[PDB]
Amino acid sequence: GGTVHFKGEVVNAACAVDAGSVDQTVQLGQVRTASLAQEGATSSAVGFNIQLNDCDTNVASKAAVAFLGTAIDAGHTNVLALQSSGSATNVGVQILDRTGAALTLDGATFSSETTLNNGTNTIPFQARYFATGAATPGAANADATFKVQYQ
Repeated sequence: GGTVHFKGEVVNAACAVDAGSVDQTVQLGQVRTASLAQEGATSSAVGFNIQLNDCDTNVASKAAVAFLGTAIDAGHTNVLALQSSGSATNVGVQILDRTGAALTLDGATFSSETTLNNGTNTIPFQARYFATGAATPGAANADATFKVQYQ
């Protein structure tokens, strides 16, 4: 059972990041080697949310999220590498925003801007496997951190 673990920062800003959202794990399901048999193959995406509380739209009207993690290789900068352990090979984890596109993982590429209401707001995401070749079985755990940008 593969996972991706997210950790954010608790910081004073226009909103307060929810204490559940700031440290969470997403379950990606078993790695099906046959359905990830060639570069570009993807698994079925799994949803997760980053919830923001007590937002004040006089301070910021929009929010976006940037993720940081090890890119699986230079040719796939929007695919997270897996933790070492034997771990699965030729497969990593992607993070998608509401546009459906996978995000670059360098801490400076922000997701689709989301217009805030006062109070609580949810920014929805998805995670999935992305094959860089013929995947091989093994543990599939990834990690990323995130930061919220307000405008």
